[PDB]
Amino acid sequence: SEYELPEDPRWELPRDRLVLGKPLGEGAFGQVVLAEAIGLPNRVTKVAVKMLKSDATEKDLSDLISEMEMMKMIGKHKNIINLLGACTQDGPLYVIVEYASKGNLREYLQARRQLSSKDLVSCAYQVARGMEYLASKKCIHRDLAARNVLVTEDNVMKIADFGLADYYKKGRLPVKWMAPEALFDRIYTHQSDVWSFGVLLWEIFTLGGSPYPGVPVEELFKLLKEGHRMDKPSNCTNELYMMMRDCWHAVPSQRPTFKQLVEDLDRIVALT
Amino acid sequence: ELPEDPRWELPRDRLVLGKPLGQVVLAEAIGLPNRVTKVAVKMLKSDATEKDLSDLISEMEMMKMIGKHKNIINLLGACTQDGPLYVIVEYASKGNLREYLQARRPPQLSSKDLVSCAYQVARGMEYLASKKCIHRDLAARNVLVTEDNVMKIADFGLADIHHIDYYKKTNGRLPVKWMAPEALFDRIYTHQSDVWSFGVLLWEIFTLGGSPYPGVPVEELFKLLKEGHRMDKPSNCTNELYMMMRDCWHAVPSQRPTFKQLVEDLDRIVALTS
Ligand SMILES: CCN(CC)CCCCNc1ncc2cc(-c3cc(OC)cc(OC)c3)c(NC(=O)NC(C)(C)C)nc2n1
Ligand SMILES: CCN(CC)CCCCNc1ncc2cc(-c3cc(OC)cc(OC)c3)c(NC(=O)NC(C)(C)C)nc2n1
Repeated sequence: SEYELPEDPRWELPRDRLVLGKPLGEGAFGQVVLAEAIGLPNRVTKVAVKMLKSDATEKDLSDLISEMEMMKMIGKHKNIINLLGACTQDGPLYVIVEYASKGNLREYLQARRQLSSKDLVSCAYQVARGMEYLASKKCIHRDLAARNVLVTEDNVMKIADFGLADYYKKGRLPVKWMAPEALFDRIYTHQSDVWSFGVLLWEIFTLGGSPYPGVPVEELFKLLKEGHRMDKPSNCTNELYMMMRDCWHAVPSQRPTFKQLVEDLDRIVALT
Repeated sequence: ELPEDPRWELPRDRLVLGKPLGQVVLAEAIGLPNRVTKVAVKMLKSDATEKDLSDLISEMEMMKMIGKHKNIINLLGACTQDGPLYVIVEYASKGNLREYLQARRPPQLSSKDLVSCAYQVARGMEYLASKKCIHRDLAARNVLVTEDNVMKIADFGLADIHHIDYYKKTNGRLPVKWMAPEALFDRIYTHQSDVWSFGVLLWEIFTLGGSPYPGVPVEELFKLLKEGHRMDKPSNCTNELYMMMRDCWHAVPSQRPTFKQLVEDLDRIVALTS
């Protein structure tokens, strides 16, 4: 709201206990910066702080608040970027979350082209867990992709942007991750996230590969309508490839659920 | 108007014309005395211009000079006198290599079959290279397969690089996707740019008739090419053959291997292939 944000003692962290740092990046909404929180009672923890940019509007604030509240409703899980604290009173809002020192999975996977066969499946399993969790919390990500997966210093995959309140905007095209029903019928479901997870799996087995390179939107919709499915990556069992194709099944009910995926991948990680 | 040639002429009555292939028609040639041989016959259309008759003759004369080789569609004869020009060439019952490959995809060909298929193409190309012939459109579509599974390169002596339409499709594909960057941008065609094309063809063998750059339009293809993009390794294909593919797509023309080299490597791999 305009003059003062709602109070919640549970999450509030005294601004003096937070020391803002080197910005991690930015976007339309606002801005994220590295920082150092104290006693989340006198030990410094590194965190990422999201906040509004100086050109923000009441709605931009309203979106950052909604994003914080949603993270609050959802709850904690090892495989998602968790809420750690918040400075809401007397000053700009600060959404304090977990810090992922190795950036998103795409960048992670490319700098290491050195992961093992178990590691690649281990990474896919952790992303499936987090999604199962978000799904058990009624959460529909709608933009699952390696970019929205962040990796910690200890290599823990963490789903990001799951609580975020132009088919041509890039520099890859996010529509390339979209389930046909969500892209044609605007039908966003937990199953559509399962489609996007397939495209993510492929990103894992191509070590940061770019899906449909050189293929513009109009062309993508055509391949989709023609039932075309990306080729099986080199270094990826026919089994893991069935899983990708499984997730890319036209009929959303026929695609596997995140719970099943977590199960299959559990097993596969063991048989790797 | 057409000069008779004792070397290749076959009496028109010896050519039992048959079913259309796609103009090329299947046909039976008696003699070539009491034996018939299945052959393919190229002839002009009804609305064929005098230019089309020039190219057709040219394609024949080019075939006459190039000589015979196991891995190319050889010339068998011609019906030039009194009537339509019939250019009788070898018959490939199993169609082109793309179809051959696709129609054998699992719901089969071995690894040695596929590697052996690349070897034969390379030999076809090598002979043609040894004879000063640059193909310009080497692709699986331009390789035909005989009943014995013999790979035969087609349309090598074909009749303008300055009149080619880039936005034209084939099965709905863009031939520019087989073109080397310098042949596409600088209009420079050499044996080397044919080597780039053989690399794309190699990629089609290992993807069982796979389409290069799905959904990628001409304008976007130039961009990938300018950025130095290279297709990914086909699944079920060695790092050694992917490497060969990669060497064929070497940015620098003078650095790509020659067909003579390709033939030596493929021959070594076939022998080692399971
Ligand atoms: C760039 C150099 N390398 C090497 C690869 C290191 C980078 C380290 C990146 N460390 C990091 N660690 C945690 C982050 C968390 C968020 C984030 C913030 C949220 O606020 C409420 C919610 C959320 O999930 C629901 C995630 C984030 N958000 C973000 O938008 N970041 C950009 C840069 C894209 C603007 N970035 C983060 N970065
Ligand atoms: C159901 C699958 N079924 C369809 C009937 C099998 C198809 C088998 C096709 N069997 C065949 N066997 C030999 C051919 C030779 C040529 C050919 C002709 C030339 O003339 C001087 C030169 C040349 O290269 C030097 C090759 C050719 N040419 C051609 O352009 N053919 C199409 C169909 C594309 C018009 N086609 C051929 N086809």
